[PDB]
Amino acid sequence: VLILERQGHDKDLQLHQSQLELQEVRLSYRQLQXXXXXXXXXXXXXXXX
Amino acid sequence: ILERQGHDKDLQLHQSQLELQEVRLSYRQLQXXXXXXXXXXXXXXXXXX
Repeated sequence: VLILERQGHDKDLQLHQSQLELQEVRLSYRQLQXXXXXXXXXXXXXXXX
Repeated sequence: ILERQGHDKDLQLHQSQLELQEVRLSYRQLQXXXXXXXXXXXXXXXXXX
């Protein structure tokens, strides 16, 4: 169980790294969606024109 | 109880890995969509003109 607990803490570090990668990738896509929203604003202006 | 803690955290790890693969493929779709959005933004500026 000592070996299992040490592997469990290592896998908890894996949970930390995986959730950090997921949240950072989600923030990058939110910024890309913001860029897409800017593009949509441009498209809206184009539609008005 | 600690072995059950390790197993439940492993359950969270496998659920997160399934989400990593499926949502990663959708993220590659979003990458392509972001590229398309950038090109479409350029085309939207040209179309607004």
